[PDB]
Amino acid sequence: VYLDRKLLTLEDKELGSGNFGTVKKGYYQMKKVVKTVAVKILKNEANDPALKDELLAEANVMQQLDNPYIVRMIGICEAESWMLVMEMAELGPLNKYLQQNRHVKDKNIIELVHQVSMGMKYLEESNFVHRDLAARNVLLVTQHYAKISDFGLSKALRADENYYKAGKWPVKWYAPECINYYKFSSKSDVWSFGVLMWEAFSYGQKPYRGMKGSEVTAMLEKGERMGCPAGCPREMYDLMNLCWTYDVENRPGFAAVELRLRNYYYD
Ligand SMILES: CCN(c1nc(Nc2ccc3c(c2)S(=O)(=O)NC3)ncc1Cl)c1cccc2[nH]ncc12
Repeated sequence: VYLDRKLLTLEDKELGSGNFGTVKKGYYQMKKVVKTVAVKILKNEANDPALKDELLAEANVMQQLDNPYIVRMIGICEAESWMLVMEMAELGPLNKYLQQNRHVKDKNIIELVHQVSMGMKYLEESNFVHRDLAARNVLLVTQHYAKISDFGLSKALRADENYYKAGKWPVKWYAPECINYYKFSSKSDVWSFGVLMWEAFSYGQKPYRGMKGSEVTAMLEKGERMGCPAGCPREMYDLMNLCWTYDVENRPGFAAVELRLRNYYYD
């Protein structure tokens, strides 16, 4: 059952845009309470069957997910255009936020990255691969509550496989097996989580700055890794390097990553 357009009220201003169209803030009337939403709306009244299918694929993934650290889907609305209606994370992308708020304490960053690791542990348990895990796709509900978003490239793994075999190619967040063998697993998301961690402790600065993708691949194959960000605890940089374990077999999964962040945050 789809959403009722009559119960959706949108703001005029668009929060963001892309090839797909626009993202606007709106409100959806639930059984009694009104709920603030972020709405992804397709361009040219959903003319392109590619964009249409991709929006429907994303919603299919969101329907199966239920976790406090993953954005919830309210539903799909077929109206003047096709619309994907999500809970609103009011403060927006983690990278943009930290770029605007460089006073945020290391302890607050660990908190947020831990929350991300909890959501990813859930996703790994559920056998989904995110495939675009990065600071720009982490949204803040409050300065102390992060949620994972943008499941546009995500894949539900088959019951008999541990990986998915593959336009958009975010090479700077991709593990060596993704680039060399096109294999995407939860261990690959673990590598991306390492880069996300670096981004967060770098206050939303871009990774591997000034480097082309080919240059990053070459750097990593030499055993070189990005350095420790200014003021980042060594324990957290060490975890980053563990996430960037070249050999996927020996790289930690999210259970081990979340456990390390948990123990550092509380102890
Ligand atoms: C990031 C946009 N986004 C969400 N945006 C927000 N809030 C938000 C707040 C501030 C700003 C933005 C978004 S922005 O980056 O467009 N401009 C500043 N909350 C939840 C979702 Cl899920 C989405 C809404 C609906 C479907 C979606 N698929 N992938 C992402 C996404």
